[PDB]
Amino acid sequence: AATNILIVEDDPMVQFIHRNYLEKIGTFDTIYSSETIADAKKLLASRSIQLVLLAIRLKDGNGIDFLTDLRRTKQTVDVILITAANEVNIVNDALHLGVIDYLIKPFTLERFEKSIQRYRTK
Amino acid sequence: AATNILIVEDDPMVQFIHRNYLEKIGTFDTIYSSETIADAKKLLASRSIQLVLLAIRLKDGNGIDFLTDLRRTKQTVDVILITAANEVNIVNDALHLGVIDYLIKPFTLERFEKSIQRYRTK
Repeated sequence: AATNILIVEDDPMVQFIHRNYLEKIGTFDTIYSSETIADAKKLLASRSIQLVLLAIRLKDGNGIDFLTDLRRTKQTVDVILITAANEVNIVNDALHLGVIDYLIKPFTLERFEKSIQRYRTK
Repeated sequence: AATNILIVEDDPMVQFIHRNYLEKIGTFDTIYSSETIADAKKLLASRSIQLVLLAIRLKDGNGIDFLTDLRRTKQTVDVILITAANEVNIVNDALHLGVIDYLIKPFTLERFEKSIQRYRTK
């Protein structure tokens, strides 16, 4: 390969885990670390990077918003998300849309009324 | 007791299931049906609706896009997403963000390289 990878992740242990794993395949030369979006933006403008490993919860901002920006400016960067956030998190915490509950299909009857009683509590 | 619901789902079977399940609790007077965003919007301007059971893959557009407009217009409405779409679908199909992969934390030793292999083939 011989390609550049930027890791953007808040927790330094998981940063080390991506670092370790990428060298355990080890096709790639330079591996950059960043704990903030502000660092990541400046690193992209500094050294040319091929792929990016991005989280959603960073210290300074939201990962999904940064990716939105990254596509608007039409960056020569291939992004792959490594994140704890599920569907419910993307809608509420990342898109700020304010959904009561995210029902996954297929669903059981008990899960449906669980999602209905969540409305009543609001 | 006594509240309004609009179902917006493109397939009429799952529409009947939502209807059947809402009555199998039954806190509600009227339950409205819709197969498009267009039919839903017109109902929202028309009759009083408290909560909305919204899908993502609708006939005339994307449910997440309809939700975004619904909040930018600031509608007095309680969305509850009932959908088969995962995180990857919200990022790429619903937000068009051209992501290579989505690893849900925590990830396996091996699933990391599969996610990298999806970069190697692009």
